Amino acid sequence: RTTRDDLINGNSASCADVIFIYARGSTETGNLGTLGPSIASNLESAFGKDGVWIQGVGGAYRATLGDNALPRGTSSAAIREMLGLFQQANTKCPDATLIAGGHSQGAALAAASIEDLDSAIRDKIAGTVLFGYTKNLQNRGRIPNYPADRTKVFCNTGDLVCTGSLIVAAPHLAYGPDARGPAPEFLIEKVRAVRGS
Repeated sequence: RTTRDDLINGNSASCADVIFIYARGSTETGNLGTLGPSIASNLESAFGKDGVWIQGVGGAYRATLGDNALPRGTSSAAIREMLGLFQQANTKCPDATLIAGGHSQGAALAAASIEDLDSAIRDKIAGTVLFGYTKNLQNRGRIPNYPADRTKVFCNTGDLVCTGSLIVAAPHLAYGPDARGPAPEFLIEKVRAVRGS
């Protein structure tokens, strides 16, 4: 299932304990793309289906390849869309622990959104995973205004976008194993560090 709108569709009277907001890569389908579904099923296994809400960044985020060249690595409209989702999560489910992630253009989108977010909401994101982070070199492997201990970057050797380029090479399409294992492992660990059991 490449489309998940658990936060938008979810009942505020029965909020999940964990809300995961994910931005897909360039030209990918639905709002989860290629890696999102793998991360989602593993999160569901850990917290249960009613324990976690999976929400992809859709709407105005069209994941247009050309937008990788814009100043922030994505469009202003897309940043507005993701910011809106974090805000919706914060108002709809005040007590939920948030987690985020993004691949390729979506990783730049996640970094830009998190950087602009009001600190009170940003501080609720227990962990963020970034694959093929297009702003990896420029941001020195960090997300501005966000702690390094809550951030995990997956940048393959040979994935040119991780070294300051916008060229798409084979390693950029090889994050499958990370999405199936270490990425969700990191997210679950970070949620448990603050929520306990």
